[PDB]
Amino acid sequence: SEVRKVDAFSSIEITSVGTIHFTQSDTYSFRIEGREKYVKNTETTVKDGRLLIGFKDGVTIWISAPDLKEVEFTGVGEFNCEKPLKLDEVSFEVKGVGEVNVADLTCNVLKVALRGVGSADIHVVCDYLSAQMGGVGSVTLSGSAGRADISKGGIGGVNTDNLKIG
Repeated sequence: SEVRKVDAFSSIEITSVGTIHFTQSDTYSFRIEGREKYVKNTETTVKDGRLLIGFKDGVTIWISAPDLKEVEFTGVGEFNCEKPLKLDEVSFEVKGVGEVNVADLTCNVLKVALRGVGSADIHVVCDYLSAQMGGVGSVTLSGSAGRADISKGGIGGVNTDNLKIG
């Protein structure tokens, strides 16, 4: 289990392979675990408040930050947040092969785009919710949304059976 010093970030982009566990906290923190050859080949950089996780040339990553605006899952793996999350506007994009699991989100605006292969399973209380599943997989939404704009152009399904409108 390696700890890395990282600059303040409010967005996360992962282009390599790995499981991310996110915790909302006033303290920024980055911890990585796995085989030494994969941990040493995992590059982390913060540019203009965006945390970039990629290859230098499967790890488990624990991240904490007070705010989260964008999650761009360009690579392969999972993005998990099981603890309560209170945000303003947050967007989740699965372009690669990914899985987004958010157990307890409160926000103004939620944006979800499953462009690649995978799934998004989110429990949310929000004012506006936007979801699109153009790829191959499924989006499962539960909780409540004041307004919801949902489309499913791809292969799979969008499940909103337990999502309250209003």
